[PDB]
Amino acid sequence: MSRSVLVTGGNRGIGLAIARAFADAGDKVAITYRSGEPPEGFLAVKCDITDTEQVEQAYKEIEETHGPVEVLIANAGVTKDQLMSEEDFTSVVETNLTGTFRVVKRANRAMLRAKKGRVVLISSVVGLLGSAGQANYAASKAGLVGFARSLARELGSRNITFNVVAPGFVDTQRANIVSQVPLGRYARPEEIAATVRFLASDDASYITGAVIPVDGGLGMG
Amino acid sequence: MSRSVLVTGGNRGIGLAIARAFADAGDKVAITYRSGEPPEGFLAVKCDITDTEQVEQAYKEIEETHGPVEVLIANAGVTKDQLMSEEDFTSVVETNLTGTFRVVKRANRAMLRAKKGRVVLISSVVGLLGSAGQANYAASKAGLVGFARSLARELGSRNITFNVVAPGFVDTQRANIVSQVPLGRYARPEEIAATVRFLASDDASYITGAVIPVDGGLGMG
Amino acid sequence: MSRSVLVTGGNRGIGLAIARAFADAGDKVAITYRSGEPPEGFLAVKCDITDTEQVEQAYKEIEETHGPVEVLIANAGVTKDQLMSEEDFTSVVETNLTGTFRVVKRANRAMLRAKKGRVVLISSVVGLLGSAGQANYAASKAGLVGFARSLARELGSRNITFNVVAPGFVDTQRANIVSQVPLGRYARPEEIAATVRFLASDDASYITGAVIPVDGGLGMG
Amino acid sequence: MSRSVLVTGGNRGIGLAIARAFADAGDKVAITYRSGEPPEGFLAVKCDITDTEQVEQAYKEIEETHGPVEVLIANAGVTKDQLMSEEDFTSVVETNLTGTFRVVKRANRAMLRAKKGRVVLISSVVGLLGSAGQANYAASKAGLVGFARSLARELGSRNITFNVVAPGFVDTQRANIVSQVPLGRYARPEEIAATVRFLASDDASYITGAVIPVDGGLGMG
Repeated sequence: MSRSVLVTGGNRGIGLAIARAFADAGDKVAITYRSGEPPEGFLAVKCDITDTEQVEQAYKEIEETHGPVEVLIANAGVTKDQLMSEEDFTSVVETNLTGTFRVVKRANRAMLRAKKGRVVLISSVVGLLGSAGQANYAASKAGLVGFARSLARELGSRNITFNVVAPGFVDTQRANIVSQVPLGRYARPEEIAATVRFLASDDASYITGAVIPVDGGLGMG
Repeated sequence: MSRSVLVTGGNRGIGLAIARAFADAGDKVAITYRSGEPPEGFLAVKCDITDTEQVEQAYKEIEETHGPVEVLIANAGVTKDQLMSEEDFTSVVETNLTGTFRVVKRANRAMLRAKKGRVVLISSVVGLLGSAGQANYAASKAGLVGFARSLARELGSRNITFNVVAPGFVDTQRANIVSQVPLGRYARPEEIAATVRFLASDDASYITGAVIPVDGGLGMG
Repeated sequence: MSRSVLVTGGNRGIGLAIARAFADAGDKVAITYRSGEPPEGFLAVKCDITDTEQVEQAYKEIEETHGPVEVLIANAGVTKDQLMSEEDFTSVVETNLTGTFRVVKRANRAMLRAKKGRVVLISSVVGLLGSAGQANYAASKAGLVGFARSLARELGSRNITFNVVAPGFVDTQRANIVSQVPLGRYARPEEIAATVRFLASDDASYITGAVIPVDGGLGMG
Repeated sequence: MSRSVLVTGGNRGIGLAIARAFADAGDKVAITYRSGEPPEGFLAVKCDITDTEQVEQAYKEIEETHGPVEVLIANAGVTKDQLMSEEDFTSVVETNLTGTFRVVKRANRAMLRAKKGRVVLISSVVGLLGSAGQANYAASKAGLVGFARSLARELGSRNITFNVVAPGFVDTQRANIVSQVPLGRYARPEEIAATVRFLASDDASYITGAVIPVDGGLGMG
């Protein structure tokens, strides 16, 4: 019943809402974080996920406590500490992709052996951004989608799915921001978590290489 | 608790599977169908949804019994009976869009008054097609996606969502057809239904203008 | 030096502008047209390109005079005379695709034998449209793009390219229509023609399956 | 007649083919490079384009010799020196975006004053890549496209266009590589340069925010 779930970047914001939703549903939830005191209720591993050896030890620790990760949620969104000019910020965007590659590659090893797995990558929450900021956003998301689709092709018929959830504006002047959202409101973080939970369930077993926008119509056209 | 649900094209295949999933979930489910026999257990109206008068009469009958439609599932996929050269088949593509336009426009009246609604459009199951075949498939699916996105923008902030579920290959020589599907198998119709049920749920309230492929990674790249 | 060029729908507007650009460049240019008067200076065949026999006869006549068609420009855009409710207009969308399928399939015979060809499909000029209107537009354009890509894959390495030019707003109240165009003006028809001429040139030999928007940034995002 | 053109990364490969094509056409061509002896025929400025102050001086030097840049070609493709594991390589991908932002922002200042300009961004040549490599590729391209589209919207009706050229495989085992290319061959670098020249010409004045794939059908679907 209860699964071993890992949410990287699950200490705050949408990452935390996702982590809580899995724990509230009865899964065994671990998270990674860089700094601060982590939220209550989780196996929390302080580490830099850009570092192969730190990721190895994180997974060691998680596998020894919860068993091998069956569901990986890689929250690749821009964190607090990170969010500098937009131009220099692309270096932060690159560090988020690199960490994602490493945690996913490490999780795939055990999922391959189990002949079952769920990998869900979460792009950054949308904010108001200049041209270079919008480029960095587009690059970050396409990187996730490109990675997910490649892994789906590479892994083939091993019952491991790879999907991306793309949040829009999320509630964490308000009228001026929502004026570009057809639904005319901010998302609640729980709305993002519900989609993540759906993709991680047996009901989504035939969905792979997909990007699911949870954005109120914002980016549809 | 139970909602008034309408599935157009709901007497067989994916449409029937969708109707059953909402019935199992405790909703009041009506279907329309063009030909054949109705499934047992459902309020069923035989009609040609390309005819505005027949559409109004089907809705009148259904809603007298179940109340105004709160969830509309327009199964626009090519039907058994339709399944001609491709050049002539463009007329069937035309009529499939026409029918979808008529049933959705009718449903939007009550949904707008209720300030809530769910409209999910289902594209055709994928087949092996030549060039004009693939063109007609691309035209049919894009018509649905364009319709859903335009409606999302037009209805704006009235809590009515419009989404498209795009099935891949669905089980309704086999190993040769599914050699192009990364997950290496056909979808069960119930898998399509599970996604439709999720989109119709309150958990998917912020998803609109979206196309969700349930295709095992077939059309991703 | 001079090639045999055919522009279907080439008696007015963008189609005429395209025919003139190839004529100015020194090509032997034929056109087909459904109704109206033919432009002076061109081999012109009055015919209904949805009728296989009429298409064969138009090509027979044209090629006797100019030699086998080496460049086909299929102007599939909604015509003056076509320009109905949107529900009925889906039949015009159907016939516009049908005509395009017939003229291209006919051209491919000689191009395959020659091991060289250029096929450029032109989508409809953009207008202000409601929901089903936008759907029909999206369906028409996607049909062309799907056709071109399928043909590129099917013909493979025979040096025949298939591309789509997608005009935005074209000059054939004004300030209100072009307030959504980032460049802030209408296209001149000659601007559409210049892109078509480039795609037909030997300089565009490696471009195939592409959709090139000439739209002032209108449909980009 | 003769324009001031700058090709960043124009010292080798496709960048050099583009630079030569503009110089052969009679334009005044400057290039930036990091190391090595630059090719003959160009005003060549050794600099790190990730550095705002080095970019400022580069442009100073170019503007004093050739006059303000009227055409900027930003070759954001992965260079020699750069092309490490795919995972660590995303840092290189981020440095390429940052340099692009800076050179474009600097060129926009003079183009805005001239009320005319051409900005063309060139994505990486395609190679055979693992999952993390394909993600890095997708991120790099989407970053360029996202930047171009944002600038097109931001600049509005100032007659400055922003476009992306996406090369496929370019000629700089061969049968196994080309087996995924519909046209069944590598591009010649001159084919990429010809498209760049077209976008930079007055004939492409209504094309902006567009991505033009020069890939033989490779990435069309």
